[PDB]
Amino acid sequence: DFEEKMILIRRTARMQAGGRRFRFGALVVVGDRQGRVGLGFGKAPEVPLAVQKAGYYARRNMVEVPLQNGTIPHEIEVEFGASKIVLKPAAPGTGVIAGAVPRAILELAGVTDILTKELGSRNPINIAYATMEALRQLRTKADVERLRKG
RNA sequence: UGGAGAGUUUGAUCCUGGCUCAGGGUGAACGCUGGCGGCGUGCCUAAGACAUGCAAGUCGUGCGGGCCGCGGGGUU
Ligand SMILES: [K+]
Ligand SMILES: [K+]
Ligand SMILES: [Mg+2]
Ligand SMILES: [Mg+2]
Ligand SMILES: [Mg+2]
Ligand SMILES: [Mg+2]
Ligand SMILES: [Mg+2]
Ligand SMILES: [Mg+2]
Ligand SMILES: [Mg+2]
Ligand SMILES: [Mg+2]
Ligand SMILES: [Mg+2]
Ligand SMILES: [Mg+2]
Ligand SMILES: [Mg+2]
Ligand SMILES: [Mg+2]
Ligand SMILES: [Mg+2]
Ligand SMILES: [Mg+2]
Ligand SMILES: [Mg+2]
Ligand SMILES: [Mg+2]
Ligand SMILES: [Mg+2]
Ligand SMILES: [Mg+2]
Ligand SMILES: [Mg+2]
Ligand SMILES: [Mg+2]
Repeated sequence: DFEEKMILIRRTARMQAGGRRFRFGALVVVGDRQGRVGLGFGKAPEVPLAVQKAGYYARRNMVEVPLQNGTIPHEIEVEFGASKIVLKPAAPGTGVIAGAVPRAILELAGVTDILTKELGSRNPINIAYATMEALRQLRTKADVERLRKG
């Protein structure tokens, strides 16, 4: 019912009297490939707990994507921190052309053909957040004419 | 009908930032190896120096001759 894929898993370290102590963080995307996505970043002393916590947080933070024949309705451009994401719709038969993070996020959203570009900072966390905000700032023609009813 | 990034400054982080890699290309060369054919291509350097052969001539339907040879005439 819900597909789950991890973006990256890292081990951070805090200093304490005696040495360094490690804590694992993990990004996880969840999607039904029908138009709903979810991104989560979980931290835990061990890797499996971090993955499970990231899955929970991802399922808690969902985004409804307005797919239009497997692609996006309009080109977007989002700056999250120093990381820029550029999305652009593509005709079918093109495929998803993106970095690892945006490819995973868009594939779990149900996108089949899209053109992307990462600019500025290539940080996977910030790129993921920028892609999520990009999918969140998507508007359909129905939404546009709904905002201009008056 | 068109756009993917990654490694690397830190104990860990974010940023700035350079370096490097994955791609495509060549009138290429070098190493190891090397079976066939078709089509292309082959002094990028000394516009340095060149043996040798060929590469620009052709018209007797423009004209008069030389040399070699033959035939027929004027003459017993
Ligand atoms: K901003
Ligand atoms: K690192
Ligand atoms: Mg929406
Ligand atoms: Mg900025
Ligand atoms: Mg940069
Ligand atoms: Mg177009
Ligand atoms: Mg068109
Ligand atoms: Mg860099
Ligand atoms: Mg320093
Ligand atoms: Mg170090
Ligand atoms: Mg420090
Ligand atoms: Mg190359
Ligand atoms: Mg190459
Ligand atoms: Mg040989
Ligand atoms: Mg050879
Ligand atoms: Mg040949
Ligand atoms: Mg030849
Ligand atoms: Mg030359
Ligand atoms: Mg050249
Ligand atoms: Mg004439
Ligand atoms: Mg003569
Ligand atoms: Mg005679």
